[PDB]
Amino acid sequence: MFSIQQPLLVFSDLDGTLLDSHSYDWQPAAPWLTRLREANVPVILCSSKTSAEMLYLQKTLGLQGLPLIAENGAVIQLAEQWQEIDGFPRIISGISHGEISLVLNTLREKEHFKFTTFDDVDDATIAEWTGLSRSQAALTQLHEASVTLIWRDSDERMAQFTARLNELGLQFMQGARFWHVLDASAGKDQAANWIIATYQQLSGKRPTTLGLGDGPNDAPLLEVMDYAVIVKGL
Amino acid sequence: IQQPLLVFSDLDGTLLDSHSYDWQPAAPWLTRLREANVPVILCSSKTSAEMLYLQKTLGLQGLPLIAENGAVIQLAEQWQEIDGFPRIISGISHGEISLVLNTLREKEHFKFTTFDDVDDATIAEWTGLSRSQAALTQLHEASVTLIWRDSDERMAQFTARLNELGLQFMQGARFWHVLDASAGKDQAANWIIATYQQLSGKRPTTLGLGDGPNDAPLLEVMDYAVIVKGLN
Repeated sequence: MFSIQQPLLVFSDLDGTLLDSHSYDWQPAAPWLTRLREANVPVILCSSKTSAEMLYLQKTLGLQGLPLIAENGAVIQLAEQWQEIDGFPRIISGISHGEISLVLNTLREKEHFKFTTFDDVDDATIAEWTGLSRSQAALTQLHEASVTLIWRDSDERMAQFTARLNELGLQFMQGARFWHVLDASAGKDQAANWIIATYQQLSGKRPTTLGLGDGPNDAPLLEVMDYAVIVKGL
Repeated sequence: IQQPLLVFSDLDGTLLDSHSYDWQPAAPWLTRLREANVPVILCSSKTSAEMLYLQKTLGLQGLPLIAENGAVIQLAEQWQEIDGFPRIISGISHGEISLVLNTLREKEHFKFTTFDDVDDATIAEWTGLSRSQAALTQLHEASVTLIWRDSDERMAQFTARLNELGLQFMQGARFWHVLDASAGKDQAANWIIATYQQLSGKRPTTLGLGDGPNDAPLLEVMDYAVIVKGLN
């Protein structure tokens, strides 16, 4: 008899632990993550990276067709098998990359905040900044619902900048190396919540969830998990 | 330096006064846009001499422009620090193209007449321009304008020969143009956009204005693109 298994979901926010940095289309984790997928232990990649970058990374890890959380929760990729879910294939914040760029330029032109976004440079410069190839650097440039930037001003100028972003319905998010601007009402936890709720309605059964982070700022995502671990490579 | 807001205009025949002189209706408008720092970058199949003339009558002298289907790029006045200033031309010049074209005509007997093969009065007659403007239409830096006088089958073997030699055969409204195969209005536009971006430290926002479906390549690299048609 056909049966929908209780969902056992892994939320993975492991920048620079799980991936091989210099390595290519050939990820050491792929054989492993492939067998987990086949046993129905879905690994849901969650990241500040763009949808396009995430989707390519998902494919090289053997996880294509699974949900994922991109752009800090501003973009949610739906499972391949979720055709009937409102929002399929992808849920993007109503505040696009384009409108955020408009906002950031207005603030820069008028108030003279000092910063450089990923949009202000070519992909050879992003390749240099990130250590990616030109090609991966290109996908790192295709934001849908956020902007990545380097902040080049003082802490007090940053404070007046967050405040100004906040009153416009935007948040200013600190990642490992860069800052991110996106819809204030979006977030890795919010995205995760929605994904969990979807598995729960489809299956009829409460998902059990596991979050993997590699730092203290993974807290929001990890807070909503049943089980949460910080992992440290050797 | 402020965020660049750039207009790429490929609108010869909508912008320009059909009959008129050094006196262009668009000049006072475009002069004000230039003062507001909204540069209008003219883009054309027309020659560099022609386009520099038109640019000056339009109030736009000192701004970049795209001539000869991208085989010539005039740099901004203020770009003295940019490798290639004042003008970047394809390494395949008009002289070299003329050599290739004459070799094909003499050895393979393709039937065609270039703008180099006739006098100014005959160009004025073909183009409706005055003799003096026709003279500028005749100066090419990195391309050849021609009228094809052979059959379509002969034309197909001509494009192929040109392609093998690093050259493209590009149809315009009236005439054909021969130029470096690696050049384009789009390629030249990208380079200008990238230069504004390097000098400003900010992503330029770009608008393309064209007046037909033949303007696809240029309009394609723009953030915003419109077709404009004169009313009637």
